Amino acid sequence: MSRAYDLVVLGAGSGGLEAGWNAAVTHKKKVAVVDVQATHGPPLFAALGGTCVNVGCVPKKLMVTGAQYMDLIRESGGFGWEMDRESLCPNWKTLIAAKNKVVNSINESYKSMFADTEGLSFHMGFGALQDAHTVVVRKSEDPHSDVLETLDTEYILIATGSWPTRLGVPGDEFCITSNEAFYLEDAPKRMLCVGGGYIAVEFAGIFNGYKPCGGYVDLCYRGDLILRGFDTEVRKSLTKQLGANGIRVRTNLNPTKITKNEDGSNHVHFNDGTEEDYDQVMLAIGRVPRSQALQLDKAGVRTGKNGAVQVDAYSKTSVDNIYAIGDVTNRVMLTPVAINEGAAFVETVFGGKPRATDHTKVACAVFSIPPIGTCGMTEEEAAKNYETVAVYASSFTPLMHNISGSKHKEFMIRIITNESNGEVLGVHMLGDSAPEIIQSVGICMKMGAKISDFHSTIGVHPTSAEELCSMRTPAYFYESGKRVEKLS
Amino acid sequence: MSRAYDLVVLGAGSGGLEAGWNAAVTHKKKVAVVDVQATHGPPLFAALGGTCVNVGCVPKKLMVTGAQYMDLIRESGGFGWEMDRESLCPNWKTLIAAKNKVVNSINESYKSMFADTEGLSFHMGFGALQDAHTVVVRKSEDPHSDVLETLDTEYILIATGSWPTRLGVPGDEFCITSNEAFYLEDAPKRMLCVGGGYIAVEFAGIFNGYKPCGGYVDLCYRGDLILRGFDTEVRKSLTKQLGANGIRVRTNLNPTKITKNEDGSNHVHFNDGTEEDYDQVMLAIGRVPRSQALQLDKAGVRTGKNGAVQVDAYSKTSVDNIYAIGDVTNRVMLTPVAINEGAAFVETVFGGKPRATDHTKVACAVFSIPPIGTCGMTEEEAAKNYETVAVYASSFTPLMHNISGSKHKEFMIRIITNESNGEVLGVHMLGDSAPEIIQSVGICMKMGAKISDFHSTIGVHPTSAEELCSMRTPAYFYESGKRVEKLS
Ligand SMILES: Cc1cc2nc3c(=O)[nH]c(=O)nc-3n(C[C@H](O)[C@H](O)[C@H](O)COP(=O)(O)OP(=O)(O)OC[C@H]3O[C@@H](n4cnc5c(N)ncnc54)[C@H](O)[C@@H]3O)c2cc1C
Ligand SMILES: Cc1cc2nc3c(=O)[nH]c(=O)nc-3n(C[C@H](O)[C@H](O)[C@H](O)COP(=O)(O)OP(=O)(O)OC[C@H]3O[C@@H](n4cnc5c(N)ncnc54)[C@H](O)[C@@H]3O)c2cc1C
Ligand SMILES: NC(=O)C1=CN([C@@H]2O[C@H](COP(=O)(O)OP(=O)(O)OC[C@H]3O[C@@H](n4cnc5c(N)ncnc54)[C@H](OP(=O)(O)O)[C@@H]3O)[C@@H](O)[C@H]2O)C=CC1
Ligand SMILES: NC(=O)C1=CN([C@@H]2O[C@H](COP(=O)(O)OP(=O)(O)OC[C@H]3O[C@@H](n4cnc5c(N)ncnc54)[C@H](OP(=O)(O)O)[C@@H]3O)[C@@H](O)[C@H]2O)C=CC1
Ligand SMILES: CC(=O)OC[C@H]1O[C@@H](S)[C@H](OC(C)=O)[C@@H](OC(C)=O)[C@@H]1OC(C)=O
Ligand SMILES: CC(=O)OC[C@H]1O[C@@H](S)[C@H](OC(C)=O)[C@@H](OC(C)=O)[C@@H]1OC(C)=O
Ligand SMILES: [Au+]
Ligand SMILES: [Au+]
Ligand SMILES: [Cl-]
Ligand SMILES: [Cl-]
Repeated sequence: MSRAYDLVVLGAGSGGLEAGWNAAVTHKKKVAVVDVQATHGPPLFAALGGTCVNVGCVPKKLMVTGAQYMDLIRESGGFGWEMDRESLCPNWKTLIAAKNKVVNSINESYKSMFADTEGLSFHMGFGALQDAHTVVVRKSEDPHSDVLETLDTEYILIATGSWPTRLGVPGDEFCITSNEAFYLEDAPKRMLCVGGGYIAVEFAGIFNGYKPCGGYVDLCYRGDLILRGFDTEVRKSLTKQLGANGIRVRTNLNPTKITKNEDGSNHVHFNDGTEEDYDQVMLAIGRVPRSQALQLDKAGVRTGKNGAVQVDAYSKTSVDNIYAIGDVTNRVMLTPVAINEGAAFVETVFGGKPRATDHTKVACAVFSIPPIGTCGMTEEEAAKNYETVAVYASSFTPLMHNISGSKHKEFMIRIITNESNGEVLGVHMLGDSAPEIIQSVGICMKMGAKISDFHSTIGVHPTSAEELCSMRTPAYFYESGKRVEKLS
Repeated sequence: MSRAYDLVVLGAGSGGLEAGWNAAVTHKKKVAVVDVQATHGPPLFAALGGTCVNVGCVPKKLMVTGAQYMDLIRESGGFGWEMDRESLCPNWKTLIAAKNKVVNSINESYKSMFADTEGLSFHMGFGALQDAHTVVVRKSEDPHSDVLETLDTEYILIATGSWPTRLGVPGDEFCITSNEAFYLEDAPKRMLCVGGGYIAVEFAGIFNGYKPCGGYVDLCYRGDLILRGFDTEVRKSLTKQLGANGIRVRTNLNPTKITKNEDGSNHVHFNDGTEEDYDQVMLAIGRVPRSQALQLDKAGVRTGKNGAVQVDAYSKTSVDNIYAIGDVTNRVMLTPVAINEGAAFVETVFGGKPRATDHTKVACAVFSIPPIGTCGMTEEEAAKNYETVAVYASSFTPLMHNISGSKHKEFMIRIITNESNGEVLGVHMLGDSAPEIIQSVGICMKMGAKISDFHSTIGVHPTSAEELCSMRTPAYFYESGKRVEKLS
């Protein structure tokens, strides 16, 4: 035994890298980190850093911040900020230009992390399994390419994450995804986002901000309400608010056929049976784990829900030394989760003392033109398996939007409790500054929190978050199944 | 006894009104709410609403929001928002114009409250005490003027709040205050705010945003560091950042003589001995309780430190039926505190079950050009009477300012724990979205929270608040009163 490296991690993921680093620094165990490429890039999108660092949270938040200005610039007019708002649109190129330079820069600190750190080592290629202790490195995903390295390790961590799901439709390959969206030469005039998940709604916002003068953004979705799995009142108020911001939402609609045109712009055949014309078309269908190529089969690693890696709560797979974290497992697909998954794994096997990642009560956010922030349970799901549930609601129009002209920017809070307990089971927020608020909310919730905590804390009185403490009288109840304002 | 009015409240304060409204609605007791005037007013500044509804938190924040846009307009350019950069300045008039129409509107919904609510009654004039059950109403503060109404009550509540503290100096009456600041006909070019308190810093920001082209805002302060009583590191970083935003701060400097000029502009004599010219000069020296005029002497209400009303923990005074809340008591000068104070008082006497306002660990905020949010103890005060105390720090440049060209806008978090306990005793924050964050933080600290509770909560990962859960290693220790790193 006594193998070449202690850990081979497939993928320099938000969690991959977190795992690798900690093992090599806090434990000195030699780590080899495999990944596809040096810096973020259009040929093969996800690089050293993660589907989050390179083509996710970083460039996303940047672009959403850029798109936010559009509203903000119009808004300041009411604040006596007079300027020529005559048909003023943004320059897409200068944004990506300055985006690339910031991401590129991040990949530069990463390279220079490996140079500085010992135990750690970056290996560029496409990693695959040979068996229990051998990781092969090839120059193509194609398993008949050149063998580049062959790494002999104690433990294997799989953090290859997730990938855009296409839809089985003629013309599919004319559609761009979250990946390609980022590196578009030019801003789309006629824009069609396709889907109802995070990426759909968030990107809907961006292109809407960065539409060239006169452009539009339609949003289509298979079902009747966007963002399945959110406070069904938050979902509605956002769909309305996207409207008021210029994004034409479209429920119970799906394309079936796509064909390219004379000037290159894309033509679309819909469910209702219409034909429309769009420069671009993006698909936010979802994300399948990236495990097709890994040959888990040849090492006996459990592959189920379209390739999701079977793991236990300590991230251990069907073999006792190979592990997987983040999107490839397909439980909770977020950056700070895989980060936690990676640190848990580090402490579990190298840290001596085990620890399991707590998936219950994780606060997350949606970065749409008005941002959403939830933590915990929906009404639907709390009344599902809880006996008596109270629902508190409160929706107010921030004092600044009377002047700004955006009287449609209703900020919204929803709290879901256990009537038997007082226990806060879910909190849902829509409006500006929500993703910040919710983060501390989830500190209270994973701590175990009761509404009799929430309201009995003195406020910070010119803010939005202070309205959490103003909720005593419930809006209505859910009695073992059905809404009611019950008695006896 | 069967006295006419159950409760007379002197002053429709944020707390006064709250207490008034509560008694009348939840307990149906007849309440009469005396106050000076109808809507927010440039002759007698406060009104039906409170010193923060009328000449505080509302008009303040609107203006701060307005001033904020200056940065945001410059910043957007780096996001491809090309415009007429050409030294365009704000229009002060259209701001106050929209400000009044928004405040003025709030008082219109207040008059309509009184018309609609039963037991409640607004009485206009300057209130005073005759004895323990008799409130007199005069048309002037002058106790020699006309007797307007004489009100017979079971209970009296003093909620007259606070007033600008002037400085005993020649030229004093040439200065404007927080009150007069709001109604200035025109935007000041040559601006001097005086002092280093909440008001000073926040208003420094506003005029700095709302300076005409070429204008400058100087800040002077008696001592050597602004904002006595905040995390001594936060204070520094803010004093720096104000510099970067264009406000020339000045320490150990104090005016001595002010004289009015030929063109109207005001001339100033300083401590260092210089002479400088300013269009305006604001004094943020503080706020003494407004109890001089009340005639407590007659009714036997205890009057001590600058007239502040002596009260017990249940807000009760020297007499068994006269109460005082808010800024007049001088315990904790905030809107949501007096609200809580009033709310508790209502329960204390009319609500049957007494209850005391919890002054320990109240989160508050400062609405400066970068906003501050703190809750709990300073660095110095924990090491004062706590055995062994840890300090965690973290200062990061939010990912967006790499593009916005505001590389000076450092976000800051400081957590202060009880090393023995692990208990979070104080959290301090500087940066955009701070005040929103801090609010829920304070829900954690009246709940009792540990740094273990903090970091072990999963994050919301593109945000600023999530860096609360990124703090495991202390920066340095305070062992029984000294900056230290270990025990031996
Ligand atoms: C557009 C977008 C925006 C997002 N925004 C947010 C957000 O704001 N907040 C948030 O919390 N989450 C966000 N996420 C989710 C987040 O990106 C993921 O949940 C998280 O990054 C998963 O990380 P991971 O540890 O599984 O590995 P990943 O971060 O997904 O990285 C996987 C790595 O493995 C590499 N790899 C793939 N195949 C191989 C192989 N053949 N051999 C070697 N290496 C390989 C890839 O190149 C990549 O570098 C976003 C996702 C997307 C797509
Ligand atoms: C510029 C400024 C900005 C502020 N911003 C904030 C903020 O952002 N957030 C925050 O939490 N706090 C803020 N405050 C503090 C806040 O104003 C107070 O803490 C709070 O409003 C005090 O309320 P109160 O209950 O004591 O009564 P007040 O709100 O002070 O109301 C007192 C009322 O009594 C009336 N009155 C006075 N004398 C008499 C008498 N002769 N007879 C009858 N009536 C009388 C007055 O007209 C007034 O309407 C700010 C204060 C100022 C000055
Ligand atoms: N925290 C953050 O800010 C972000 C996190 N992420 C993470 O990455 C993941 C990326 O997945 P994402 O692409 O956003 O989508 P999701 O996984 O959120 O869901 C897919 C959406 O598209 C709809 N859909 C699915 N299949 C089809 C189809 N064949 N035809 C039409 N519509 C279909 C689904 O409808 P239905 O309800 O019927 O299934 C659903 O509403 C997210 O789930 C999240 O975990 C991504 C972006 C931002
Ligand atoms: N929550 C919010 O957003 C706001 C809350 N408020 C509340 O209302 C109160 C208003 O008081 P504020 O005016 O802001 O200031 P403060 O009452 O907080 O303190 C006064 C400041 O001015 C300095 N000072 C005092 N006297 C003199 C003098 N004679 N000459 C020169 N300098 C002097 C003091 O220095 P030193 O430190 O040496 O004593 C101190 O820095 C605050 O205490 C706060 O509770 C006010 C505004 C906003
Ligand atoms: C009449 C009306 O619609 O309310 C508008 C605002 O009035 C002021 S008193 C407060 O402003 C702020 C920013 O705190 C807040 O009031 C409360 C309810 O405390 C309301 O805003 C908010 C946070 O709801
Ligand atoms: C070394 C550096 O300063 O930047 C690294 C950034 O990497 C990305 S992964 C994160 O971005 C964001 C905005 O969440 C955040 O990472 C962490 C530390 O969680 C850092 O951003 C920042 C400063 O917050
Ligand atoms: Au991220
Ligand atoms: Au207020
Ligand atoms: Cl990341
Ligand atoms: Cl208020």
